[PDB]
Amino acid sequence: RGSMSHYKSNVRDQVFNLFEVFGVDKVLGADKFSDLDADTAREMLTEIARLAEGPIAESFVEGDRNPPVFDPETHTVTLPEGFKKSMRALFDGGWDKVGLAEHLGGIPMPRALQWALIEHILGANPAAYMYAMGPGMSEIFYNNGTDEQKKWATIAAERGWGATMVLTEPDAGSDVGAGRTKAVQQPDGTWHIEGVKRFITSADSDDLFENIMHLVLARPEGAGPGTKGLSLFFVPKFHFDHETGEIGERNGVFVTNVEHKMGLKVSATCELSLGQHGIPAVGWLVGEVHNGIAQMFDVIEQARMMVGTKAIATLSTGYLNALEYAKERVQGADMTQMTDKTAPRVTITHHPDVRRSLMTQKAYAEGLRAIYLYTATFQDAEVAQAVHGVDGDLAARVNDLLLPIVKGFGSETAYAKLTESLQTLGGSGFLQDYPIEQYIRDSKIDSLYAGTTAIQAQDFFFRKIIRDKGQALAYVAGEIEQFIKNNGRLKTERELLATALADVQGMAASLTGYLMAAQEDAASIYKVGLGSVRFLMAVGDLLSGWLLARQAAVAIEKLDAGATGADKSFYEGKIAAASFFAKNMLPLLTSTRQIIENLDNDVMELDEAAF
Amino acid sequence: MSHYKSNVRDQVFNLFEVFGVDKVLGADKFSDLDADTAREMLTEIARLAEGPIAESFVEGDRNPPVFDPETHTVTLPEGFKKSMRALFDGGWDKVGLAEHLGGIPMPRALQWALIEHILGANPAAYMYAMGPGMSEIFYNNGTDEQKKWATIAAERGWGATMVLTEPDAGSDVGAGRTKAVQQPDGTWHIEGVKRFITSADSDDLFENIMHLVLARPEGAGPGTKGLSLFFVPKFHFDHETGEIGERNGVFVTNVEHKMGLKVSATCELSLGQHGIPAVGWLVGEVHNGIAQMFDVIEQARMMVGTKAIATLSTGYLNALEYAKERVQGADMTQMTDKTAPRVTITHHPDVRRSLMTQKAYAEGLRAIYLYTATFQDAEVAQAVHGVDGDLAARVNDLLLPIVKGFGSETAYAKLTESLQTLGGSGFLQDYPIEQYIRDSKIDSLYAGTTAIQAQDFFFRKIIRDKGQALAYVAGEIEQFIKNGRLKTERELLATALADVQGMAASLTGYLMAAQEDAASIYKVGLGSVRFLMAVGDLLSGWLLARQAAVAIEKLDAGATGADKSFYEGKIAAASFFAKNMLPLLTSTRQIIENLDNDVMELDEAAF
Ligand SMILES: CCCCCCCCCCCCCCCCCC(=O)SCCNC(=O)CCNC(=O)[C@H](O)C(C)(C)COP(=O)(O)OP(=O)(O)OC[C@H]1O[C@@H](n2cnc3c(N)ncnc32)[C@H](O)[C@@H]1OP(=O)(O)O
Ligand SMILES: CCCCCCCCCCCCCCCCCC(=O)SCCNC(=O)CCNC(=O)[C@H](O)C(C)(C)COP(=O)(O)OP(=O)(O)OC[C@H]1O[C@@H](n2cnc3c(N)ncnc32)[C@H](O)[C@@H]1OP(=O)(O)O
Ligand SMILES: Cc1cc2nc3c(=O)[nH]c(=O)nc-3n(C[C@H](O)[C@H](O)[C@H](O)COP(=O)(O)OP(=O)(O)OC[C@H]3O[C@@H](n4cnc5c(N)ncnc54)[C@H](O)[C@@H]3O)c2cc1C
Ligand SMILES: Cc1cc2nc3c(=O)[nH]c(=O)nc-3n(C[C@H](O)[C@H](O)[C@H](O)COP(=O)(O)OP(=O)(O)OC[C@H]3O[C@@H](n4cnc5c(N)ncnc54)[C@H](O)[C@@H]3O)c2cc1C
Ligand SMILES: [Mg+2]
Ligand SMILES: [Mg+2]
Repeated sequence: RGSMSHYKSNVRDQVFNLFEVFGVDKVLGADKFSDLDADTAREMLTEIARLAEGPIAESFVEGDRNPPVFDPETHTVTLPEGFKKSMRALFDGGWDKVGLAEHLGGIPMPRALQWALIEHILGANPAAYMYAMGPGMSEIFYNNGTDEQKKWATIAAERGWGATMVLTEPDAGSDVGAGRTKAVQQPDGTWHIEGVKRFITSADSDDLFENIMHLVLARPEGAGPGTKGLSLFFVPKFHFDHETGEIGERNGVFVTNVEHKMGLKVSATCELSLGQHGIPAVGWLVGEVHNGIAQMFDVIEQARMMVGTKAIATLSTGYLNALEYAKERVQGADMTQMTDKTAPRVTITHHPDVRRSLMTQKAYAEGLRAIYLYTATFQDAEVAQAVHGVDGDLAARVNDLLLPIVKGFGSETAYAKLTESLQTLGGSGFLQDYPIEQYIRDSKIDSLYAGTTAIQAQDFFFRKIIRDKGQALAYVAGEIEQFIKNNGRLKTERELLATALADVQGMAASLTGYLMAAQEDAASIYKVGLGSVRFLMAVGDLLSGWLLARQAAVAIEKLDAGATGADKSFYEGKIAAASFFAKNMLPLLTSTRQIIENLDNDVMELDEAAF
Repeated sequence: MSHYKSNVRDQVFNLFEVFGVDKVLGADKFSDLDADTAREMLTEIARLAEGPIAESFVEGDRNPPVFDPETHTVTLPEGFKKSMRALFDGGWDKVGLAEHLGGIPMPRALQWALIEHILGANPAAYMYAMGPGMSEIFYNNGTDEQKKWATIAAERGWGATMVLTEPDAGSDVGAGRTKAVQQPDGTWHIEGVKRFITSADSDDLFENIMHLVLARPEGAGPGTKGLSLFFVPKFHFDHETGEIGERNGVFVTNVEHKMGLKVSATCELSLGQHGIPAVGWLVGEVHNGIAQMFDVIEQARMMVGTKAIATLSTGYLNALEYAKERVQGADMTQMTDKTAPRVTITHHPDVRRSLMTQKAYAEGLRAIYLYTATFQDAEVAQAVHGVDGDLAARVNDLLLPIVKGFGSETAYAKLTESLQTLGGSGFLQDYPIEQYIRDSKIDSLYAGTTAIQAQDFFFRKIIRDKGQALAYVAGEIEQFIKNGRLKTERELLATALADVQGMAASLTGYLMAAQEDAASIYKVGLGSVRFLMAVGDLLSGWLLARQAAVAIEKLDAGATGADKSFYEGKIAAASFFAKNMLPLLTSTRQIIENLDNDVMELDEAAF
């Protein structure tokens, strides 16, 4: 049982952010984007949203109810037929090449538009996008490769090969540097990779593709320890003719298990055995240099952006499903007539707690969309210059700062607020007939893969703030302050934002203080760890509230100018969301600041036996 | 062993060292049950739960029940039926049952502690085993003749259902349209379709099922006050001997496909739609259906909250066991050194934060449902609290929506932390936490949604009650606060009590102001759930602080070994909860004080 047409898209909100808030249309028709105009970008969003609501979403239930089957003798996976049909619709429209470099066959576009297009695939059937990331990986291989490797990357992108990122081992998940997979140099300059990797997404994909590029982290014999000792290797499923791309003999890299998961069931998550079956796993050193963790983080950065966007896309369709249900479900009387047991029955959108729930879902779904689109505006130097006036170096540091927010805050928030979406359906929300319970199961992984929330929060504080000397964080804070410092119709929202900004500044000062104290009392560093996730989530709430308030300011201007009809309703909802978020979400940061200011190490000193 | 990890030590700590329930064991109703026998019963059912009950937890979810339209029956997986037989063969479906129906008299606090284990190990197993408890409720509401039937049903172990919901009547029970038509012989013919009925068929577990059905007699008035309650058995039977006779006209017509709790068959139930009457008997031969059914709803709400709490507890203990053995990363004090020794993940601050959050909420929630249960027996409430029967009943009624609403919501939320502790392995069906999450999502929905719990709590259990039960509990918190080692915790509790008092006053003002400005009432609705949750957090903090005060006493008296570790953990949990959970209530109070109707005035099309 399940909903075929489950996916409800929101192109209108995407276009509002892209063009009316962030002004991405400034760069369309100019420089890198000379051949792409605003009308064409809008048509592309409508087209992929239609394909996503149709053929891609059509197999969302099927992939979960009839999941992939592993044959351990052939080391291959069979995917359900309807899901492969969805994949073919993706390929036939070129949607595995969104934002691929022109020289690899893509259409040049700003990253903000690229991720808005991808949002639709991730909301309709996110595993379909994951299987379709091969050309994107080919582009990363190209950028990191030798001249000869760039030839192979060009073939792979043209032919649409699939791809995997192969880091994790049973003893090396968060601690990538603990990996033991080894690389043995051959006299001809190739390497033989030996080891067993775990949890590898898409490591086999039935007959979707002619080949799969495994990008594998391994430790050359005699290399040093930790991440710094790791190198990155191109390990193709099949050998091939490096001149023509013609597929050759099977390379020694074999799936040996497929996990049984809570959700994302149609994404084959695989134990991957390299050189264990009497056939060498030949690998080629990427770029013919030993620089593996740096190279692989080109991939990780994109995966983390995808995972946060996936969480956000899923909350959005969860909200729209809940809203559509609530508009039609009649239950109970209006609260003003509660005592009159003869009173007319009302649709549940008339109930305060349902409106509370729906506005909570709305404000977070729309605030998160704003966050990932804002982040993407720093991923092209030309867009960052045109829309923000920031140079390429600062833009890169701002993007790096925001990625743990997209991934960590996005994943955690989306899963939490889908609870409200399900609750809106009542008992029916617990049924597989409706898609919210699968959204919940499919999104639980988003706080775990591509680096757990705790790893995101440690990255955010230690690398993206401390190692950055606070430059990116100071830039964003300065933009929030400028908004606050400027019609008095958003006065209370600006005051609530000023309090939230000062709360987050207070948190940052407190955690920085603990870090400095650790120069003298090493254990003081634990308090940074204790507060790190709460700090990451606070910055996300602050950014959400600020971006919603910017959206409200645009909406006020459009209403003042004379918006009517569905436009008017849209703008009215932005004002209501920004106000609701400021009044109901932001004040909690004040208590969180005080909690962070009072952290102590009692919980660290407690005997493990006492838990 | 199995997936289910029990915590009899914490139950006994609460029952005996905190609340003093052993004070009533050996006296009056409980003349024949002593403290040692109570502890042995808890250990024994915990072992049953960890063993044969938990054994089919996975099987029930992976090989769920099948509806057969050829016979209008449901088939259950064989391994789950084996677990059910283990429950029946030890008499555990008679826990809390009246002595005249074959039970062992015991405090409700002990009853729910026993039930917690079955709810942790395989909650649908307890649901199918609720028949005797329902027979006792029928007994209590029945005529003298119906008491005879209820006695038979209890003795023979028949199953039971509570049959309220319809497609257009879930939260709004009073909108139900199922009809009851009186026959010349005084029976009734029940006609209608009910939805989402738990255990409406149960394969060959039982020889009969008692359906307790709400229906509206021809000519009755509208709403819940027009409803009556009917005894509608799956099979007719001899009212004297119990011998099973002809099939009655009450048939399951579908089984829902659910996120979790899959082995609980959740059925569309058709009454008098298959060409044979669904014969019902009016309960008590009086028309008083919603009041009668609330005897059942109260028990169901207590069960659902205890279920959620039981599940968080085994989630936590599974996560803890995993974390103690998982090696990953270096100690944070050696971050810079990429050669540092690897540590188990309990050494990482975020994992300790997560584990203490799970622990504090799991143990606070346990305290809350056991505290609640100490007001469910007049004799216990008198002995341990010094409160009379009338106030005990009102305090129990005040706390039930906390157990249900705050328990269900908190448990599901904090299981997120349990699963996170496992890392990527938590997303695997190899470990039980993802099933705990799926199975516990329903707890915020059936037996009344959280919103309905919060509206019950405020409108009925506070306003209609004139605040008497709420003032009693607040007075006990105040006394604890006013009473050295717990001075910081008492100060934080004082802030939280004042915060909850302010929320209650704001919401009351919004309600009373509705006399002159009708829309004012919407602000009560907007704040109701946050208020319910805030009270739950306050009660958690207070009860944890009371546990910490006992632990300090026991440590000063010379506790050693595993006792000492246990008491140290209680001190740590109370302190952590006071410092990291209670302060948020200050911001929630300010938010509630600032509620406005903008979100109610917004056009629906703007969402
Ligand atoms: C749009 C198209 C895109 C297409 C992409 C292609 C897709 C291919 C197919 C895959 C698609 C399927 C989707 C799968 C999604 C799930 C993916 C996974 O889980 S996969 C598994 C996911 N697994 C994880 O995500 C691992 C989670 N664990 C961590 O992230 C750890 O913190 C750790 C491993 C970094 C610690 O190791 P430790 O040694 O203490 O680390 P240190 O702090 O000392 O840094 C050392 C060096 O690392 C560097 N570098 C470090 N940080 C960053 C950064 N933020 N940022 C950048 N670079 C960073 C840096 O070089 C640094 O050197 P330096 O510049 O300082 O000199
Ligand atoms: C341990 C042994 C246990 C054995 C148990 C055996 C169980 C056998 C079956 C086993 C399977 C069942 C387990 C499965 C768990 C899920 C079961 C369900 O969902 S089932 C479906 C669960 N469905 C639900 O839970 C329905 C959710 N909906 C509600 O609760 C609504 O608020 C409503 C229907 C009450 C509103 O109707 P509205 O007419 O506006 O209400 P008003 O405010 O105007 O009150 C009218 C009358 O109702 C009365 N009464 C009311 N409240 C209480 C109370 N707290 N308290 C007491 N009584 C209460 C009261 O008589 C009052 O009259 P008065 O005293 O004032 O004169
Ligand atoms: C569905 C799925 C798909 C995946 N896809 C891929 C893939 O395609 N390629 C790939 O290489 N990997 C992939 N992974 C692996 C995934 O990235 C890891 O599961 C993740 O990094 C966590 O590692 P772990 O499971 O070993 O958990 P652990 O690292 O053992 O973490 C367990 C717990 O300890 C905490 N913890 C660990 N270290 C620290 C620390 N230093 N400080 C604080 N807390 C800490 C974690 O936050 C977590 O709560 C996938 C995993 C899943 C579940
Ligand atoms: C697994 C399962 C088993 C069940 N078992 C049984 C059983 O054995 N017997 C039985 O009789 N029923 C049973 N139920 C029915 C269950 O109690 C109802 O689903 C529940 O009461 C909610 O009703 P509903 O599904 O019609 O949701 P709705 O009442 O339609 O609620 C939808 C949404 O509106 C909100 N809402 C509704 N009215 C109000 C209001 N006045 N004010 C504010 N918000 C409001 C709800 O909170 C929810 O968010 C079961 C349900 C499930 C899911
Ligand atoms: Mg700027
Ligand atoms: Mg007392």
